Amino acid sequence: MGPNPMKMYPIEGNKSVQFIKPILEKLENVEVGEYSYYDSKNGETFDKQILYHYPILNDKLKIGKFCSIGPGVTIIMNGANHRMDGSTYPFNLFGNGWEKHMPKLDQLPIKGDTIIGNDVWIGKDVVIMPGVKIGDGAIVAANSVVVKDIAPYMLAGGNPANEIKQRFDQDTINQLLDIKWWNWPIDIINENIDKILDNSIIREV
Amino acid sequence: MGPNPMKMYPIEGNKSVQFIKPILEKLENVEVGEYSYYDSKNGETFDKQILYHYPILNDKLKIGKFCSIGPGVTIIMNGANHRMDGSTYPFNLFGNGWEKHMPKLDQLPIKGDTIIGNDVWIGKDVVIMPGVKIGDGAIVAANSVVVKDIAPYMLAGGNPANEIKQRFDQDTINQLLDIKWWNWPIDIINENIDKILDNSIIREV
Amino acid sequence: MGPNPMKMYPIEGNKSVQFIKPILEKLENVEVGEYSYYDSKNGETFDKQILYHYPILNDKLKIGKFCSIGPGVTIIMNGANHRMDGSTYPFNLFGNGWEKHMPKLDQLPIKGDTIIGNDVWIGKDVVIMPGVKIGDGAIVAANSVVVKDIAPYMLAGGNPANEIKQRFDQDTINQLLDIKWWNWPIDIINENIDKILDNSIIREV
Ligand SMILES: CC(=O)SCCNC(=O)CCNC(=O)[C@H](O)C(C)(C)COP(=O)(O)OP(=O)(O)OC[C@H]1O[C@@H](n2cnc3c(N)ncnc32)[C@H](O)[C@@H]1OP(=O)(O)O
Ligand SMILES: CC(=O)SCCNC(=O)CCNC(=O)[C@H](O)C(C)(C)COP(=O)(O)OP(=O)(O)OC[C@H]1O[C@@H](n2cnc3c(N)ncnc32)[C@H](O)[C@@H]1OP(=O)(O)O
Ligand SMILES: CC(=O)SCCNC(=O)CCNC(=O)[C@H](O)C(C)(C)COP(=O)(O)OP(=O)(O)OC[C@H]1O[C@@H](n2cnc3c(N)ncnc32)[C@H](O)[C@@H]1OP(=O)(O)O
Repeated sequence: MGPNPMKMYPIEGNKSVQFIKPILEKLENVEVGEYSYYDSKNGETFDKQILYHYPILNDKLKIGKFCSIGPGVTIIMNGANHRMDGSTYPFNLFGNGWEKHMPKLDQLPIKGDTIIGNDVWIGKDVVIMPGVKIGDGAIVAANSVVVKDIAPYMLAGGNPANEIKQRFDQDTINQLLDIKWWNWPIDIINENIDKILDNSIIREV
Repeated sequence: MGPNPMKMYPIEGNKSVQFIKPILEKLENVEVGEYSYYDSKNGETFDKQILYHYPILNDKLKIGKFCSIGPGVTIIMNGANHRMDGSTYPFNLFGNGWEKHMPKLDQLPIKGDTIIGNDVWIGKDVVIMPGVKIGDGAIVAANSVVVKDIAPYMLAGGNPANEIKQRFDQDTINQLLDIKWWNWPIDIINENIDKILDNSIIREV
Repeated sequence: MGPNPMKMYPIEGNKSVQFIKPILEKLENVEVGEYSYYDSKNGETFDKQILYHYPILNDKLKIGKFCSIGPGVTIIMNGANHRMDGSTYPFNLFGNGWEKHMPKLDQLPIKGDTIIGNDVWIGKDVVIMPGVKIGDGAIVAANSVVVKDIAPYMLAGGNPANEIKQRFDQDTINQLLDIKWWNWPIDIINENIDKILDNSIIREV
């Protein structure tokens, strides 16, 4: 029961809402969660929202299951960082003799992989910078610029985004993180969708 | 004197500057002032700058008059709020049996109506979140994101937007909030525009 | 050795990378450094990125040499401020008798000149407000909004953009702000690019 997570467009007669996993499974250094979707801004597929991702750099992008991603969201990978131990001007880029000054792989600054947990909600037009980690259950307010990691089930926003408030009490959150319902076989998930939606899934255990 | 506030396009040989009342009164749950205008960013009419406004949630939008609205300014109504008591994933939205979980009105969080006073100036590309009240005579810096209320004659800006400073001494402010020149027939505002542009209407009155 | 600074497009066959100077020289009240380039977002020339710049207001824009300006960057000049001693509403703009109230120049808030130092890197979609100074060797994080000055060799970011951390120890900077390699006769620079790229230039000079 439910949609088919392998369909590019699960909603029939709708080419705005798309399932990410299908779109990005041909990609290298990219992992996506089963039911995570993207609500297109101008009909663009989400692969076009991932900027500066070069396999050479080998930075990997991970997105968990059941993620609600708003339109315009932009994931900036490590491709666009400039060498900064000195002048940030890319001489090597203009040839005519400057090609020799090509940077060395271990000379480019790499901030790590971008990892997004499960059940995360990302508002529209959010910009996620490199090497950022967003824990499960997090909610990132629209038009935010995520520069540092976000703790699970935290409400974060602004530019630079900051943790505004905890979604639930420490306890509940610990429970939830431990429970990990997004990691259940669909049959079960399908049966408690309501409790998952009202957070009582905890109490039945 | 002055243009007829009922004219969509006040200035001739110009489909860029538009009086909003005319345009937006073709809408449910929207109240617009008389001389409030919108400076188009690419020709688009302002009604298109209002997102997720669904009559069913019954949230309304009100805009005083003599408001200067920069281009690209965006208003965000309650139509995009996800349920948050539990998981933020819109199961119901995918059908195929998940429809049953469609959230009940009393379950979606509605932050309230969004109210923007008179003589309010909003910079370009500003984003306004739901249920936010903005004060009479306030200036909102370009590129701000308004998540909380702003007091009258306050200068605010940032992401999130913060009150930066007051525009005039409390005294002067208390007065203008008293006089409310914007509520006067135009035949009158007409012969004081000068005492209004230089804040001297406070002494005539 | 190196590309010709008088070429709009220094990279044969490429219409995205463009040297700012040969493009903006035709404009009055604009000063640009020789090797400063702009990475076009959608193929547009940089001049489209400078807004509300009226010669009459006589404000000027200044960009040093060897600057790496990113795509989408937007520089806003002073033709965008409204009078603020009274109402922020532009009565004169609508004419039909209101032209009377055109504001005199000394009445318009003019914040001053915008000056971008040398060897400065500005990330994508950074918006620069009027009358700001950005020091040499500074670095501005993408999606920032510059509302105030920025000391040299400072890494800044946010909205409002804030200085985050000095790129190097004072020592280095002082010598750096002293050597002024961007001011050297090219051919000398051609022989020290490597030294400039890793900051070892200090040691020699
Ligand atoms: C695929 C899809 O996503 S579908 C639709 C597209 N979606 C969007 O754009 C979703 C965005 N929704 C939001 O951003 C919403 O602002 C609040 C994130 C979900 C979103 O929090 P709420 O539960 O309602 O909290 P609330 O309104 O009370 O805000 C709490 C505090 O945070 C502040 N706040 C709100 N937004 C921000 C922000 N971006 N940065 C910092 N603080 C913020 C408030 O000012 C308030 O201040 P206070 O605690 O000092 O009094
Ligand atoms: C339809 C139409 O509106 S027509 C044109 C389109 N218009 C626009 O984009 C309008 C935008 N104009 C602005 O945003 C302008 O920045 C200042 C809002 C109107 C706009 O204030 P000013 O009177 O000139 O104040 P000033 O320059 O001195 O700034 C005061 C302080 O606020 C800070 N500031 C400026 N912008 C911001 C901001 N967005 N957030 C926080 N602080 C800010 C300054 O850094 C300064 O700091 P300090 O007090 O610690 O020293
Ligand atoms: C022409 C061209 O430009 S080519 C490509 C187009 N380019 C772009 O978009 C370039 C943008 N690159 C960046 O913005 C990059 O974020 C960091 C500016 C260059 C860019 O700094 P780094 O050396 O790597 O520093 P680092 O990652 O450690 O960040 C340091 C601190 O600043 C914070 N930070 C990062 N971005 C921001 C920001 N915008 N505002 C405030 N703080 C920020 C971090 O959270 C961190 O916090 P902490 O000190 O408390 O722990």
